[PDB]
Amino acid sequence: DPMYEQFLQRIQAVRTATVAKDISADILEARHDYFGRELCRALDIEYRNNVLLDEIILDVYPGVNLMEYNVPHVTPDNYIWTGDMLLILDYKVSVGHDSTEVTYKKYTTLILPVMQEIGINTEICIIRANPVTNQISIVGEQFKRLFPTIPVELNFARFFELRKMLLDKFADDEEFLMMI
Ligand SMILES: COC(=O)/C(O)=C/C(=O)C1(Cc2ccc(Cl)cc2)CCN(Cc2ccccc2)CC1
Ligand SMILES: [Mn+2]
Ligand SMILES: [Mn+2]
Repeated sequence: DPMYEQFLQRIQAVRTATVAKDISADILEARHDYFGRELCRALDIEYRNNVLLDEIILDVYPGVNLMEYNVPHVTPDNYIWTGDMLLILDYKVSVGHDSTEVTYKKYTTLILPVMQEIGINTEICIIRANPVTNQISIVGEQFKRLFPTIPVELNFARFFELRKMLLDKFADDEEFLMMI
């Protein structure tokens, strides 16, 4: 596994709490990106990670004139354009709901106004995987209608092993326990 080994190499050679912080972060993001690929694979939809809203608009409505609109330059993880509806997908990997609400509020408030003016029928989807129990939670009714079952085989254990090593290595470093 080239990704585990590169994290491992970094956890082995890290000496300072600020570079440790970055490794923690990098882990949680690769754990997010891992779920995105597995999710998109199981549904057989295009995999993307951070698409600029302006780019999403132009794929779905080529004739648009961006300048005539105030488009917030958000980058949702992904989207599905069915031809009559746009599903804005963001991935999450969390035991709690707090990251989902924060993102749901952010995309509902910033993306939906401009999509209504442009006239594109849009829904905000947030798909979360609990990394401990592998259970998925979906916010988005049209998404649940298109994907009633999600047949993923998720295994987050290697990410947890790597971060636990990092947390143990810095268990007596007050500077790091604050940063996390
Ligand atoms: C899970 O959903 C998110 O939280 C998310 O997908 C965020 C991202 O894409 C960024 C990378 C990332 C970080 C941590 C984790 Cl664990 C997973 C992915 C990259 C884009 N970046 C937009 C941004 C940047 C600065 C301030 C405000 C927004 C956010 C982090
Ligand atoms: Mn993202
Ligand atoms: Mn995401």
